[PDB]
Amino acid sequence: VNSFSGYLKLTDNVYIKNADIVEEAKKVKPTVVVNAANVYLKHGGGVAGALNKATNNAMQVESDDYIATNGPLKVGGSCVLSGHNLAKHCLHVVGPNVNKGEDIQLLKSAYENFNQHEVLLAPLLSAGIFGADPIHSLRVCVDTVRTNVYLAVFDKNLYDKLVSSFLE
Ligand SMILES: CC(C)[C@H](Nc1ncnc2[nH]c(-c3ccc4cncn4c3)cc12)c1ccc2c(c1)S(=O)(=O)CCC2
Repeated sequence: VNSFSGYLKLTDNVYIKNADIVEEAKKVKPTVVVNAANVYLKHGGGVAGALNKATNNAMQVESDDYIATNGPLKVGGSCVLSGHNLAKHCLHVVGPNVNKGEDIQLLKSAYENFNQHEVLLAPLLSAGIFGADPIHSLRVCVDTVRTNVYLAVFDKNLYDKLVSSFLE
């Protein structure tokens, strides 16, 4: 029902909250939840692991069937699959993993996938163990996405740093 609450409004279409994306998906039941995926859709850890565990592995089984028939995605690409019990759809988006030497310029392409959906619940792409500068990821989101994006960032110090940096 896209009933988001407790978000700071950064711009006319970008919102942010200190929260676990899985708990937000359970509360809101959004039309679209974004997964911070990798090209073979192996949802073992981080955000992807948390979303998969909350579907009791249904997301991993569906992703394996997709990969068997279609092969891996490309960095900057995306795939709409079922949202299972968390949302109507899950938009699996592959941002660059700069810790594994992938090109940071593809982060704009990764965020461009969001523009196909009027409203989305999403994590901060390529942050955490993917190694992108999270302040830069927030700026790319703000400059690229025109649809309504509700960012859930599950770390108080990072959330505070992002808000302070944006408001400078
Ligand atoms: C910067 C981080 C604070 C942020 N983390 C998160 N942001 C939003 N919701 C989250 N839930 C959990 C979580 C993790 C275990 C777990 C176990 N039971 C419940 N859980 C929930 C983590 C998480 C973040 C954002 C983007 C990326 C990553 C991490 S990554 O390291 O997975 C690589 C892909 C890109």
